Amino acid sequence: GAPATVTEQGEDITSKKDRGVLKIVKRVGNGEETPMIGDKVYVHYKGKLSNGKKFDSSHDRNEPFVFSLGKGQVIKAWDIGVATMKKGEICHLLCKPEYAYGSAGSLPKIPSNATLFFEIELLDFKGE
Ligand SMILES: C=CC[C@H](C(=O)N1CCCC[C@H]1C(=O)O[C@H](CCc1ccc(OC)c(OC)c1)c1cccc(OCC(=O)O)c1)c1cc(OC)c(OC)c(OC)c1
Ligand code: NA
Repeated sequence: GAPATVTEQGEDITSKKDRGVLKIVKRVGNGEETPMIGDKVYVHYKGKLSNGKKFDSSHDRNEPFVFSLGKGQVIKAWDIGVATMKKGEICHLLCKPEYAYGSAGSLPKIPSNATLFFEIELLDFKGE
């Protein structure tokens, strides 16, 4: 399925090249610009534990998910991965625990050492 495809074909967008954040573009966006640290980003997404459990549809097409990029308002994998997106782009993002909740997890929802998968659509972004 989609997580396996990102394992096999995904691009490693980590600084360390440790495969901790793997990406596939599923729909190409518009233009060339991608958001800078401090930009406000507006997203629709859905995600899960990579093994299918704990599905999150809270922002799948209803109210946008909003945060300021590169400020640690989200897990590291998102500050890294949403930064690479164009407006209108949809990507698949596979996130190892060191870029997500680590060995701590976020119990009971996220277990210790969990890999996460997201389908993310960047709707817009704007300067601070
Ligand atoms: C299948 C994945 C679960 C998903 C998740 O991991 N997400 C949500 C979508 C963005 C990526 C990731 C996330 O970053 O979630 C945070 C959790 C809180 C948080 C933020 C920063 C952290 O480190 C810098 C961190 O370490 C523990 C914990 C999140 C959830 C909801 C919103 C949010 O930001 C936008 C906002 O506050 O509106 C951010 C999620 C979704 C949640 O609510 C929809 C969560 O709150 C109950 C949640 O808590 C752990 C986790
Ligand atoms: Na806002």
